[PDB]
Amino acid sequence: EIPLKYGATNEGKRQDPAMQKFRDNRLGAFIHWGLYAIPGGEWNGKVYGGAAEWLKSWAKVPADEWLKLMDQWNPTKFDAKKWAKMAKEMGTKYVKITTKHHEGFCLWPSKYTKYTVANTPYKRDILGELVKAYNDEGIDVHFYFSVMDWSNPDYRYDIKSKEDSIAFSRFLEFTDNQLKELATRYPTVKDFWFDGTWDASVKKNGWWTAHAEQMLKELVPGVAINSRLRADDKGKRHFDSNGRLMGDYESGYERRLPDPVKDLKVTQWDWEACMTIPENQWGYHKDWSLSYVKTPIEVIDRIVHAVSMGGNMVVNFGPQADGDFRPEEKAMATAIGKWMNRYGKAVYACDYAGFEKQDWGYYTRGKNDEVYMVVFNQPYSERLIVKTPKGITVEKATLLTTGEDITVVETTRNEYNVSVPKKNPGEPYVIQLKVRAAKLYRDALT
Repeated sequence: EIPLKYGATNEGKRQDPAMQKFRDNRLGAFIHWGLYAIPGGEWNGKVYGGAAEWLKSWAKVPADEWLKLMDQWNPTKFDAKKWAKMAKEMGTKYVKITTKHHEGFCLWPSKYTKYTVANTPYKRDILGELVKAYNDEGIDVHFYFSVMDWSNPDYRYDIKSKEDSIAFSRFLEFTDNQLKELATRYPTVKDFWFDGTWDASVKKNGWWTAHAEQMLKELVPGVAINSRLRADDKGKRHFDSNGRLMGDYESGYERRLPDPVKDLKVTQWDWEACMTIPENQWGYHKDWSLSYVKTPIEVIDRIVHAVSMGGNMVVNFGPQADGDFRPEEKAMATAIGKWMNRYGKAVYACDYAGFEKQDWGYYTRGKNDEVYMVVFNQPYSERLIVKTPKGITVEKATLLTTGEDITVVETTRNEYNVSVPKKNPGEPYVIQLKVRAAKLYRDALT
């Protein structure tokens, strides 16, 4: 194997209580809010179909001009308590907030740049208001942080010269300053989710990624750090040159998920997927007619899919420039909330069950060996096939919502037909088993 100084630090999954909490939470919301919310995908009369938070790029807007949006940053309708209540009602156990996106505008009053909420008409420390309000609802807060920073001229996409190295070294010190400031100002932070770390400049500075992970872990006891931050000595990202996962959890499943039959490898490590409601919009885009918009059942399927393979899922929201959420997101949060209130026993604190995937939907496993069948696709046969691992029997099935007994018929050794409920639940539903020992598009840049 390749000798490395800045490759993986963790052997298996972390099993300290902070990581157990990170994992058990399972369902999170992503909040993308920044200057991009103001134009909302439109510049000088032209609507661009690309992701709204990348509008500076699509519309070729110079840094000085883009950041002049600060003069219009005045989210009059913002209420952090209302944001927190929305998340609580959705059943989210944590929220990941954009502290600073690629544009470089900070949602907290950083001492290290003038491009912050302090220098807008609104003035208020948005991030601090959100941290307090979410925590008051018993919701953990995670910080999204973009290393790539379009507002700082010391940023480099690659290191091609001595000057480049000089400028980028200053940039990395600036980045450390902001990160230390976040960690110490808001010590209840549970996770740093890095983004914009794919450029050759960061790949050439794997040492710094390892340094940033350690620096934050020393400042915030038990903090989690995503794989997206990390590059090894050789510039290899997420997993090092010896195939070992860097950081605390894998973070490359973006608007896609691992295959339930072919990608069981993912059960070996902690991981967190993220997703958008439209095809590819993270920040506020004013026109959702431009791409397909997922229904609530489509989103719920993806949430359960992640949990069934041992991962977390984070559903994105892109708040309006005024500080409210658009009606489509309010509808989505309420719909997810309703379902989670009924069926969340099968999601929270659940994990991969070790059973062969069946067509009716997903298995999940509780902390105390409860096995849950989450049914998305109702069989005309009126029979849900369950093939158990060797040495496992099914002793009972119970409908989660009503507690009613569900008929279980052995069809052959290790195989059963679980009956569908006598009355069709009319939505994706859960059967709890008692088991026993026998005897045009753009790909996500991540």
